[PDB]
Amino acid sequence: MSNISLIVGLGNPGSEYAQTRHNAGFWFVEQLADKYGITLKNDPKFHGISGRGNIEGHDVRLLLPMTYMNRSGQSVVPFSKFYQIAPEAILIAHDELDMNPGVIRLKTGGGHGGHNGLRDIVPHIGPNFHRLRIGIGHPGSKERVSGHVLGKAPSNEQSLMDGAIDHALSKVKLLVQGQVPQAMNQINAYKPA
Amino acid sequence: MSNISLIVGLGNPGSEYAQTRHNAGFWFVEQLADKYGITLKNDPKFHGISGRGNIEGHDVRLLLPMTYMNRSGQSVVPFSKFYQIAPEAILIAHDELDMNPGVIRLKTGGGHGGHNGLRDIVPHIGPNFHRLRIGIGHPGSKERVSGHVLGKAPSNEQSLMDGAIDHALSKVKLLVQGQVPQAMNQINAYKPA
Repeated sequence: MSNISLIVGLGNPGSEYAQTRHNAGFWFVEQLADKYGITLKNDPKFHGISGRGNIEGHDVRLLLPMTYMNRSGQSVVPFSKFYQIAPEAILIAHDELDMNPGVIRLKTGGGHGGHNGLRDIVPHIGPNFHRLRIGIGHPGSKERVSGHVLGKAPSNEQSLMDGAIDHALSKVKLLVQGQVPQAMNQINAYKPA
Repeated sequence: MSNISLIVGLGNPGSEYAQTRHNAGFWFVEQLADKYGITLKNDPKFHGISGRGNIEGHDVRLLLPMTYMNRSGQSVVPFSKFYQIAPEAILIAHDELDMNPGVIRLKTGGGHGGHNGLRDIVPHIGPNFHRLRIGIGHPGSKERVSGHVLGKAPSNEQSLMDGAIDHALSKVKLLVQGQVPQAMNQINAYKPA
């Protein structure tokens, strides 16, 4: 329904990618799973890692595609179809070039904005899912983007992103209770202390 | 039996990885394919891009896994099984952290040496295939490895690697004509300085 029932984290599998900026979505959903004591388990049928449990009085599914970023739809699409989860009840957390470290915003609908993980999802389920856009900064040219997203942020930038993620984690109650405009106001207002 | 009939290049799919050090094996096989006018085509059955043609009077197959590096066995294994090509007839080109840019060596057997592409192949076909080890240099600590292999080499290092690949290319006649010891002597003698 209006309630967010499925929270997806985008990123790449394996310890060599775990700390890279392109894994911002993974950071959010891994931290959310442990905050609520939801176990993320290997889910090879849906080419991901997935979990289910109570978040703030609602039964919520958590998914990390293990397809690699540009093939995320190979996990998200059959998973959401098998469980008959409408896009409107999906939140996809991802790295956002177009926002700085320590900026974080909740968006509903629109396109992929050149994000190759969203590019593999929008065609299949349509655009009407929610996104948690975790700012990672833009390095200032197209050519520098790959090294940036596949790079580890320096600690001052990582702390800015970690603070924005912590803030967003504290608003998931509004999202799973279906209070999306209140979640949007409260997430988007975030500024580093 | 001693003739190389299958040449594999290891690497990651997509333009964002094409110039990264981890794609050294792709560089070698792409350059080999165009040297001999061998078209590399989509081969979804074997989760790769593949070609076939005449190299120096021999029918040789070329394979670029499109699995991502750590899943290269998902292509190499079923491909080698389907064409019934034994390990001793396989040459796998890959990036080598433990050799400097401009160093290039042909090796027969042994293990993966922590290369996560070889790690996904050795368990299934065993160790008795040949390897073209393309030096890419070592960034000097385990934590720096991922940024190094998923990074684009500076022009000076790229020139060294390119000259080594060019030299290896000059020796493929010996490999496909079943003169492996001669190819190993002549490849491993390459001096980038």
